[PDB]
Amino acid sequence: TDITIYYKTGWTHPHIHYSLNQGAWTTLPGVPLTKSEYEGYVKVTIEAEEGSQLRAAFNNGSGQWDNNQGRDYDFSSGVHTLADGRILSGTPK
Ligand SMILES: OC[C@H]1O[C@H](O[C@H]2[C@H](O)[C@@H](O)[C@@H](O[C@H]3[C@H](O)[C@@H](O)[C@@H](O[C@H]4[C@H](O)[C@@H](O)[C@@H](O[C@H]5[C@H](O)[C@@H](O)[C@@H](O)O[C@@H]5CO)O[C@@H]4CO)O[C@@H]3CO)O[C@@H]2CO)[C@H](O)[C@@H](O)[C@@H]1O
Repeated sequence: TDITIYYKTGWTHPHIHYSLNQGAWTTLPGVPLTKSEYEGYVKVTIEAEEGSQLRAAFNNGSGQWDNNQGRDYDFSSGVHTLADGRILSGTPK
């Protein structure tokens, strides 16, 4: 149901800035990701109803962005890890 994301990064104030099910975009720079139980990863869990989808781009809280070469990243309900351009399900590998 909720969208949970693990994101690999060295940035110290990483943010995910997203639009949930095609609605309003978050206010910039977005929602900050918290330090995770996995070396080099941060995590956020975005609350969402069944069958939800978000569009996201990630940033350092300041304008260095990771936006999947301008296309942004898509996520569905469930857990995912974004590592170096690539989404995989579940928690970090
Ligand atoms: O509101 C209309 C708009 O909404 C959605 O945009 C969202 C983006 O898809 C999402 O990535 C995020 O955008 C970030 C972006 O990732 C980050 O790189 C930075 O953007 C830079 C551009 O990369 C840069 O090229 C330049 O942008 C120019 C753009 O090239 C030109 O084509 C024209 O559109 O003017 C743009 C800006 O005036 O500068 C910006 C920095 O100013 O920052 C972006 C966030 O500020 O967030 C967007 C929502 O905030 C839609 O998906 C998008 O297609 C729609 O047009």
